[PDB]
Amino acid sequence: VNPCCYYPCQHQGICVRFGLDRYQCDCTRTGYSGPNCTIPEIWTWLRTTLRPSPSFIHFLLTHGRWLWDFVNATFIRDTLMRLVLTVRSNLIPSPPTYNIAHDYISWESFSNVSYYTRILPSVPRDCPTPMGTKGKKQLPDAEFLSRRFLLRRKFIPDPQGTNLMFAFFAQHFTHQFFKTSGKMGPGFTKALGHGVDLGHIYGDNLERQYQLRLFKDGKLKYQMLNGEVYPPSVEEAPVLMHYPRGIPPQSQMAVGQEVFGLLPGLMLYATIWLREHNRVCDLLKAEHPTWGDEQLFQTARLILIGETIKIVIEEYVQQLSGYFLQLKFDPELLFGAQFQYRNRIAMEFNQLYHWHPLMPDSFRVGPQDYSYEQFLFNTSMLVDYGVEALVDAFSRQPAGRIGGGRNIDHHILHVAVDVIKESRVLRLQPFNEYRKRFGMKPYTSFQELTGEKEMAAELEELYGDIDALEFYPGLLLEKCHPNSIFGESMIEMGAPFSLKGLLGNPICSPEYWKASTFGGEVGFNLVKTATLKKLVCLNTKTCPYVSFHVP
Amino acid sequence: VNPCCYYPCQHQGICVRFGLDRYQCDCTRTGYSGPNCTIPEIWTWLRTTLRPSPSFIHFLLTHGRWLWDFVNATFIRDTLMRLVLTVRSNLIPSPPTYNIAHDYISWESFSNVSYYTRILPSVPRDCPTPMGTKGKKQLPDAEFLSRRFLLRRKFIPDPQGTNLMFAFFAQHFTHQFFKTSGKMGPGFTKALGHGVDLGHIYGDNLERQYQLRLFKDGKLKYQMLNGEVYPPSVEEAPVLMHYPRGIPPQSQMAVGQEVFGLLPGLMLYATIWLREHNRVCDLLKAEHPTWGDEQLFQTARLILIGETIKIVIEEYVQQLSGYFLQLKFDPELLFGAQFQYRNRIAMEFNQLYHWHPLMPDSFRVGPQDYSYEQFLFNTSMLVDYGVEALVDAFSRQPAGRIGGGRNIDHHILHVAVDVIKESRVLRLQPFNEYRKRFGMKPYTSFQELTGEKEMAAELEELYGDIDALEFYPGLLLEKCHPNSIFGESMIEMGAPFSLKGLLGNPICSPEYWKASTFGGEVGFNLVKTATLKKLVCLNTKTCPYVSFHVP
Ligand code: HEM
Ligand code: HEM
Ligand SMILES: *[C@@H]1O[C@H](CO)[C@@H](O[C@@H]2O[C@H](CO)[C@@H](O)[C@H](O)[C@H]2NC(C)=O)[C@H](O)[C@H]1NC(C)=O
Ligand SMILES: *[C@@H]1O[C@H](CO)[C@@H](O[C@@H]2O[C@H](CO)[C@@H](O)[C@H](O)[C@H]2NC(C)=O)[C@H](O)[C@H]1NC(C)=O
Ligand SMILES: COc1ccc2c(c1)c(CC(=O)O)c(C)n2C(=O)c1ccc(I)cc1
Ligand SMILES: COc1ccc2c(c1)c(CC(=O)O)c(C)n2C(=O)c1ccc(I)cc1
Ligand SMILES: *[C@@H]1O[C@H](CO)[C@@H](O)[C@H](O)[C@H]1NC(C)=O
Ligand SMILES: *[C@@H]1O[C@H](CO)[C@@H](O)[C@H](O)[C@H]1NC(C)=O
Ligand SMILES: *[C@@H]1O[C@H](CO)[C@@H](O)[C@H](O)[C@H]1NC(C)=O
Ligand SMILES: *[C@@H]1O[C@H](CO)[C@@H](O)[C@H](O)[C@H]1NC(C)=O
Repeated sequence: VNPCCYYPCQHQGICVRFGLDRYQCDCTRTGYSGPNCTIPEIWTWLRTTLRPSPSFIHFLLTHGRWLWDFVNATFIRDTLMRLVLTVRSNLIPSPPTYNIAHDYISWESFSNVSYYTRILPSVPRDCPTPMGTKGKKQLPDAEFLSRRFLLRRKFIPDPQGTNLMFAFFAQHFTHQFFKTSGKMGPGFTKALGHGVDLGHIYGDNLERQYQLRLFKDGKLKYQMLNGEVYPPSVEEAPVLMHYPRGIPPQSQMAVGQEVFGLLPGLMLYATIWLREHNRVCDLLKAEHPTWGDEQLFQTARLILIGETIKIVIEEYVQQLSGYFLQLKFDPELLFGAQFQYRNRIAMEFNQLYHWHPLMPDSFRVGPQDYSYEQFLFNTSMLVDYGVEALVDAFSRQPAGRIGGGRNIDHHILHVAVDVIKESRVLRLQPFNEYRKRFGMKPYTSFQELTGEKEMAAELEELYGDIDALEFYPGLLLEKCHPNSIFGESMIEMGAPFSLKGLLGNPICSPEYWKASTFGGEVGFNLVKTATLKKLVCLNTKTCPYVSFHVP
Repeated sequence: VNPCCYYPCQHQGICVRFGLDRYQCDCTRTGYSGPNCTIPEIWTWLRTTLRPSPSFIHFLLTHGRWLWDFVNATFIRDTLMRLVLTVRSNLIPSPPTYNIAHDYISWESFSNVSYYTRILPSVPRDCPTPMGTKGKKQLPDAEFLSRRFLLRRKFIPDPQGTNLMFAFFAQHFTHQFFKTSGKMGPGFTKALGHGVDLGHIYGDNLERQYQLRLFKDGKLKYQMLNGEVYPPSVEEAPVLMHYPRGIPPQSQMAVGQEVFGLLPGLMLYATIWLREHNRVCDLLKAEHPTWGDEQLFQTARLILIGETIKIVIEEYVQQLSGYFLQLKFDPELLFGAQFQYRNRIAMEFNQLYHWHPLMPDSFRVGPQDYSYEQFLFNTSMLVDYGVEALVDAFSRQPAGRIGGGRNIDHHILHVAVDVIKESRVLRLQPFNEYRKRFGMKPYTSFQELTGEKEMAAELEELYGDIDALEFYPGLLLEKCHPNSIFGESMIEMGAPFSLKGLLGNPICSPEYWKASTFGGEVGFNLVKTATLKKLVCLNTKTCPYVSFHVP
């Protein structure tokens, strides 16, 4: 049997096969020696024997508001943050390593950008069981597993206060770097860019950007409806969109992310940003009468990438974590560090981010309470209500807890079924292995993963071994932190991929982080002071309650 | 007039335009302050007031063989080298900055890999003269300039001892990262990869690699002629090659770099590497009976990339420089440094590397002395003579000096004409500006550039200003160092682009520099001990005189 199915090599050592029955662990620079990379170095030993749990820490960061307030005002706000940045990032390899096709380093992996990368190689196709050595030869029926432990029975709202404004924000932002090529199969992405390139606004390819562009003042095309600015129609900007058969071009808004037409929340955010891009164009032209379309356009896009990275980090993250520590977005905290301004979307990351439980049972817009069947392909709700109305609405309605179990609405429960299935095609390693990869202790029993006995008992008879518990289910069934949106793993696997992905954008490099990159101090400050409220309000007649937190 | 035409901003500060008549220099992190980035910081001041000339240094490195021998044996061989690596590289920006289309940072520049990048933005299209502010409104006729100062009158052999083996090596290796898209125009490359990806062996695209591949044991296809291994025929591997009309497929060797069929030297090296790739496949399979085609193939290619980087660095560079200091290729000297494992071929670099003077007057193969007209599209010379014969020949025949003037053979003198012309389309800045970019003092007169009065006097009446002397001519007409192949600028602009380009390959990163990346200690050592002699000799029945130095 393939010795590597035993996952012999610890601490990131690489299991290389040799001969017909041998294997060797490459423990290069792992901090351990030995046949399985298990004997630590004196420093490695200390470093770990002194690492307080991710649990201990999540305690502190969510406690002592008073003590934090002070720290937040001291220089220490930078110091911590930096540490977080450096440390968190180390967990993610760069340049990237494996892909659906190669469980080894290779020029093709490194250069063929159509593949999502992956942190751990697949479960060798020649192992006894689907997960390697443990568990049953057959895995739990995805469908069943989904109805038993993920089907929302009673809506559990998120204790942190997260609202649909955040939910839709997350949905929008993620679909600019998560864009699986249905034509190529799982493992393949259409979002070459692998990051915050804002391609969900400008298009994932030149042709499409040129379609969406006004080619005047750096402006993005658009249309006026009710005296308000909205994305142009597919008639004006003949771009490919995914609207159900039967809807005319003149009723479809062209936007960049073909999929965005199937949900007002999505098309709401697409409108705020289009508005914002054209707004910045004006600020620029005023300053640089000499510039042309391209430069106004290119510089506009760099300012928005910056805005996005800031909001995404100081308001979007902040809310999620729940910490008292003022996460500061400052590309300079990294200038002294050894960091690689490069990123590549990992398949693990596309999964761990599939937070469908967030969606509510119905969508309340004032006295009006719309059903999924009334929300889903509603070409009229946005123009009808207008930005402000929806922004206030989503900002007020709570979104559901993400971790815990049985909280995904039946309407989209199929998506979770597909995710589990894809996981298997991708041949992802077991949850417990990823635990270790991200520096955590693997679970010893189902009752420790879930904080109880009922589900644990059944997961046990389904999986057989805790060491056979799959990635996604493991992520959504594990116990939440105190009054959290989710638990450990999400966070300990989530932030890494999720910070490296941001700080690793080229604009955060010393080479690009210059006022001139943004057209001068004005563009630069736009970036430096971006804010959710400013983003909405500087682009709306009135300024509604706008937050990632429910009032 | 465009204020930026005056190249106002010093020390890499960025000239941003404002209003109709203003401009601002972005001196961010330049080490200088002031409206033009001219007032240094106390440290910057010291650092430069104490920098011994590139001339002073090139003296030392080429002198004191005895003192060097010791240093070479001390730990200092690493220490220096490191310094060279770090320092040299800093001169080159990463992530990349401008391109033919954008004289500003931009997402498109950063992501559209079809463009060659450039270190200095173009000469604004709205400047008084072609070079900005100085010189004449009309530039010297390329053709004339070429016949007057570059046309080889009497063959000047290179004083360093360089032979055609080196010449062809340079030619081969460069055409894997220099591959201008004739269909797209100047500024565009077909070599996405921008570096040592060995695509001149495997193809610049998947389709073509699959054509060249045996799909057995990781082997590359091939054919036996005279009991010897040679690249397959276009009949066997239906791949696109550039052979003159009238030559049948059965007489064309398919190789990866379409252009390689027009010169035995080129097809000589293509044969040595194909041989080498298949040789390593065997070493691998033996070790890993369990592996398949892909993995043998992928791992083979990583070993060759490594071999190439080593030879290219310890034998190929060493020869050029002329230094006594043992350049050591060790990716680890950089593990402590802040380095970006990323590269992008600059247009300046495609020019500065256009060393056509190297080619001799005739090609001597034993008693036989072939003319260009007998060498150029000679489909039979390689199979006729075989690897060894040619390798001995080229290793024995000296190549001509590269710097100095009037040493390019008439047969290919057109190429220099085109280079000067392309330079102008690309709107490259003046030679003197690049001097400064790469930390050198700009020339004050033509007589200082050339080491004399005759050519200097005429270049002067042609250009008008030394500050209008173009890049390429400036590079090939400047005075050579003592008994050197070329001079300062070549070297002070050459090594940077040329080292960053190597150490910046992903395999040199801590992430990939592991024995497992190469299939174990065996592949790893193959890399670690690669050598020109081993490369040829382990792939030939007999081992001829093989060197980059003439006997
Ligand atoms: C109205 C509620 C929502 C609906 C209709 C929905 C539906 C879907 C569907 C159909 C898939 C594709 C997989 C498949 O079923 O074949 C998907 C993928 C995705 N969704 Fe949603 N989703 C919702 C909200 C969100 C939210 C709030 C997030 C959280 C950011 C999110 C994250 C994801 C991710 C990461 C993917 C993968 C993207 C890719 O594979 O390219 N979705 N969603
Ligand atoms: C038998 C002698 C040689 C011939 C026939 C030759 C010919 C050419 C020609 C035709 C061009 C293209 C530009 C044009 O004319 O439109 C070219 C480009 C090039 N050659 Fe050679 N060359 C020779 C040797 C070499 C050598 C020894 C080097 C040095 C490495 C070299 C370096 C270059 C470079 C850098 C380019 C640009 C590649 C690109 O634009 O893609 N060539 N050569
Ligand atoms: C990136 O990798 C994918 C997968 O190898 C390549 O796509 C396949 O390429 C081969 C040869 O062109 C085809 O036979 C397959 O049908 C292709 N598609 C799929 C979905 O496998 C793709 O060509 C590579 N892209 C680049 C730019 O190298
Ligand atoms: C990279 O940039 C080049 C130049 O912009 C793009 O090529 C041009 O693209 C437009 C739109 O497709 C065409 O009208 C031109 O004819 C294209 N060719 C040339 C030579 O200009 C190219 O499409 C870009 N590539 C990517 C992958 O973005
Ligand atoms: C201050 O830097 C950051 C930046 C982002 C961070 C965090 C810290 C933390 C916690 C921490 O690292 O402190 C989480 C929760 N983050 C996320 O945005 C996240 C990403 C993906 C997923 I799935 C879940 C969460
Ligand atoms: C030890 O690291 C290196 C590596 C490469 C080096 C050098 C040093 C030097 C000199 C130096 O930097 O010491 C030159 C001459 N190099 C070149 O290969 C070169 C590249 C392009 C061109 I055009 C001309 C020369
Ligand atoms: C290495 O791991 C394998 C598989 O778990 C195990 O059988 C072997 O005993 C281990 N060797 C050591 C020294 O831990
Ligand atoms: C779309 O939303 C509007 C509210 O703006 C509602 O009146 C309309 O009925 C919805 N359309 C569908 C098909 O549910
Ligand atoms: C800046 O450079 C411009 C153009 O060379 C020059 O006219 C001006 O005097 C300079 N200003 C200073 C303070 O050097
Ligand atoms: C090709 O080279 C051979 C020497 O191997 C020579 O005899 C032959 O004439 C050459 N062909 C041409 C067309 O010059």
